[PDB]
This record gives sequence, structure tokens and C-alpha cells, in this order.
Amino acid sequence: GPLGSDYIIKEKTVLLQKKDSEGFGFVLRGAEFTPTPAFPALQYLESVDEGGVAWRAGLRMGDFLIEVNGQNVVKVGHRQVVNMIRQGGNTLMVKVVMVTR
Ligand SMILES: CC(C)C[C@H](N)C(=O)O
Repeated sequence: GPLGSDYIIKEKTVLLQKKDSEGFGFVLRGAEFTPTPAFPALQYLESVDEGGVAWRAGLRMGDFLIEVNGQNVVKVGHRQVVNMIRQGGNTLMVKVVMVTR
């Protein structure tokens, strides 16, 4: 609008269940930190393997990572988030948000 940017925010929570001999099929990248509607989290999905576990569940390149296995990771550093994802083994529940600007 004339007073500022408008967005659509689409929240997606998915359960990823993978096999031992595969990844979840995404690459995390990291963008004090205060979240904003346009910029909701430090970590986001730089890429998602088409047809991989994450892709099939509905995750997409550009999604911002909000939660991992019930823990909010909006303000959490890259290495820490990766370690939290690995703690779950072959199971990962994540919440992401897709921002259209
Ligand atoms: C967050 C990362 C550890 C995910 C990893 N690249 C995978 O595809 O399983």
C-alpha cells in the first residue's frame, strides 16, 4: 500500500521422515537479530532437492526456518540449528514460513 510494503505469509509445518542412506534434501543457509514480517528468521532454505524428502513434504527454496522439533529457532545460529536437526536422526518436524513480497 501507499504506507508500506504488503506481504502474504504462508506457514508450513511438515514431518520429514527419511531413510538412513539419504538426506532430508535441503541446504540451510544463514541470512541482536529481531525478526520482521519480511525477514522472519536467521536461517532459510537456500535450496531444496526436487523430488527429495523435503520437497515432497512441501518445503521450497526461500522458506524461512521458524521451528525445529518444537523449538523456536528464529534467533538461533546456523551451527546450532544444524545440530538440532541432526539430533532427530531420520525424523524432522519443521515449521517454515514462505514470504511473498
Ligand atoms: C540441515 C542439514 C543437516 C540437512 C542436510 N543437508 C540434509 O539434506 O539432510
